[PDB]
Amino acid sequence: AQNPNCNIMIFHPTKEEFNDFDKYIAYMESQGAHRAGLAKIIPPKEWKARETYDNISEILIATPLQQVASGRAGVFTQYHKKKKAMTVGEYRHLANSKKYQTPPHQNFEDLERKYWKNRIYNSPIYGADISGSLFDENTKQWNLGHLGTIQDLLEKECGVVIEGVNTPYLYFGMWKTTFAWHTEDMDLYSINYLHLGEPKTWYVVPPEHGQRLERLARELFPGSSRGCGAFLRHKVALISPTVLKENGIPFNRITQEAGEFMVTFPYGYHAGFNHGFNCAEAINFATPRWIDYGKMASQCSCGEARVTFSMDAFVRILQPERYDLWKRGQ
Ligand SMILES: CS(=O)(=O)NCCNc1cc(C(=O)O)ccn1
Ligand SMILES: [Cl-]
Ligand code: NI
Ligand SMILES: [Zn+2]
Repeated sequence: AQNPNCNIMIFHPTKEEFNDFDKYIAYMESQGAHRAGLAKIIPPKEWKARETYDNISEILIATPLQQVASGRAGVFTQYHKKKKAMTVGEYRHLANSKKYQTPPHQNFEDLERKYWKNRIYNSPIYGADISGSLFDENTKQWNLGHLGTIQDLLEKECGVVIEGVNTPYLYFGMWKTTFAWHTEDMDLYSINYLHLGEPKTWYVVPPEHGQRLERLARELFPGSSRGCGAFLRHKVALISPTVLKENGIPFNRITQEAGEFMVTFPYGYHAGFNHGFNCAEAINFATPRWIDYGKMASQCSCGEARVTFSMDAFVRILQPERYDLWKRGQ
């Protein structure tokens, strides 16, 4: 068995290996990459996403989200308070202001310690989930706006056409902005490209151990767990690496830098934070191996988790017994 300890693997494809996206995902899995839940891909030196980032300041962040924490330093939830619209140029200036800028630090480990010590005492503002793309249309390799669609994958594997579209999203971050513990909708894959700026640190639980994280979360967030049997799908709960280690939860960590891709695999729980002003682009995708995960994925039906129009058909076709109850939740 490849990668039996479930370590995060790092890949360096050549320019020729970077041509066929599906083929390279399958290659990574043949080496055991999916057992970690997350892999890093460093593009060949000949590749570029676009020519420059000098002309992005007029993009609008229509609803910046202030991430307000409750709890204790290592076990907390966050809620999102909507703020007035601002451009990317205005957001970058805000991220770099004395109130929000990254503190002095010696290395990524020092900054990680500062994050877990001090995150709850501040409320950073995240420009998350903006529909759009920063890839140049002439970039033909690993262009997140030109991947095969999940709807076409389901049709190819199972035989019928479904409605729906999926397109990429942009995330403009600042110091301490946080993504909570979650798997993707319907336990899909995701791919994330860090276009510009300061790093993004990731934590991940191997898919084979995801239930261990779920059990700990129910113990640590007892009211939330009573309200919804899949409450991690609300994307609001944080648990620190120290607390995970105290409870014996298997996990790994890695820092992503500008110019690097991260792929999350089906049922790979992940969480993390931004080091400073940055911009990432992300999209969900599927492969033939995803189908059995989609068939078994848990659902939030309590009302909290977001309406995503494309998920309707995935539940309808893969989980017909659950569809009626799930639909009432939407
Ligand atoms: C911000 S959230 O906690 O309300 N929703 C999190 C949505 N999922 C994500 C977000 C990131 C990211 O921010 O880079 C990376 C991977 N998965
Ligand atoms: Cl700090
Ligand atoms: Ni995610
Ligand atoms: Zn729920």
